[PDB]
Amino acid sequence: KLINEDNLRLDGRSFNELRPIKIQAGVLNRADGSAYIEWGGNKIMVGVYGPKEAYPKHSQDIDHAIVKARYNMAAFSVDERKRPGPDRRTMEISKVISEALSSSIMIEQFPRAEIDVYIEVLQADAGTRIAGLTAATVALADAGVPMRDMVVGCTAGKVDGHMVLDLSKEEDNYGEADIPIAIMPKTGDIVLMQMDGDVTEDELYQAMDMIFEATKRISQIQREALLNGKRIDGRLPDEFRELTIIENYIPRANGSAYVALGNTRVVAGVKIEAGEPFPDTPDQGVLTTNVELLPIAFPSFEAGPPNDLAIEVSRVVDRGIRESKMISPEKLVIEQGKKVWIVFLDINVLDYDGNLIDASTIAAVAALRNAVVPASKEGGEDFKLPVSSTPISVTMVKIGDTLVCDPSLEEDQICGGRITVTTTEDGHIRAMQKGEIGAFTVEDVKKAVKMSLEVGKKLREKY
Repeated sequence: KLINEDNLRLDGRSFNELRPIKIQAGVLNRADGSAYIEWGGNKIMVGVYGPKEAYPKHSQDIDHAIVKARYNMAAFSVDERKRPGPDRRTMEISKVISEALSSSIMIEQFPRAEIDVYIEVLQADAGTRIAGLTAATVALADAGVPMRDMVVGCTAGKVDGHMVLDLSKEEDNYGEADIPIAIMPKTGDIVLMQMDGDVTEDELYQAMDMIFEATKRISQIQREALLNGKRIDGRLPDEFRELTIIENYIPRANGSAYVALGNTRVVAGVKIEAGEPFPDTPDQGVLTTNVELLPIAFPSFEAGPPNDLAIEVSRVVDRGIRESKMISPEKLVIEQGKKVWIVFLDINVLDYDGNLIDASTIAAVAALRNAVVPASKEGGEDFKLPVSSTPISVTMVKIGDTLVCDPSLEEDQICGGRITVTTTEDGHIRAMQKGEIGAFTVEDVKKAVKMSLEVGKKLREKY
């Protein structure tokens, strides 16, 4: 019925209680280093190769080594058989774990080198990315790769009003929030952080403290496993660039919006069509998001162009729309369990001048407000698509000692490390995403949360 009954969880744990965690180094013969980890229902093998010369020589870098973490899921690792090979989700995980490890590995010691980290999840519970990352640290040590700290992390979240630790798959699927965080323990700087769902500033700060406390026991399992006042433009730090929104830019779609954010220009388009719902969720419609980093937008684009970035943007934008519950996907049922409304949100980037995530969010929100779902084709009165909230994403980076928001492209590259905080008009936080190589202090993340709430308020009323 409920996930907690006696203040006791469906598997019997207290609120801040870890699942069983085991770690086992050296298990593999070929890998320079390796680690096997069991974390609740998670079984993950990690192998480490390198450092070695970078292949292909295209990707090579003369300053430092490149950390190529690859996250792969066995076909038999999830509920239903899944086709082998990467998908959008495993590439984003591979990117976000690569970036984290790039902060702890001493990449500068190995110019032109590559360090391969292979994360093979054999059976997945929830929190696989953090278990993989926690075991990668042990694998890298098992291989003798030099590091300046040992990355470790944990999840937390909200389940039936309670903040809990190390969520299960069911708590992830049906709970109110999920918050993966990895840190460098010596300093406590955050090298991985994401957040899905619905949470208050106070709840987010509590979940963080629970995670930070949890890593003390987890860092120990790792060790014993081895023992065996203005910007360059006029803008102030809280100031966005000029915006121009043009709704119904593509009248032949169901909804759309052209957005310019400074010199960053995207147009979002919404195509709503009848389709078959999920066999899991039969009384909910579908929202699928995609953001195209068109070669037209940047000179370097079609070098790389990177898809990693385009996939990351698409997920962070989708996450904000989804977790804000903007769409109200229950009102989009045509024939319960046979026909629902598929809401395609496609965003084409035509000009890139920084802050693609926020510009895309603004476009998405605006385009979803020309709602006009065509109900007249499957019966009907054409009705406006229910809009229940206004999620604003705010993206933030650190220039020197001062946090700014809406970075230009110039600011976007000067400092490694960005953080996106999406909020709704109730002052709840719905999604977060730490990006790029670089760490943030807890204070930075706290200032980020406050700044994003403040400037999102201003944003929402002005547009």
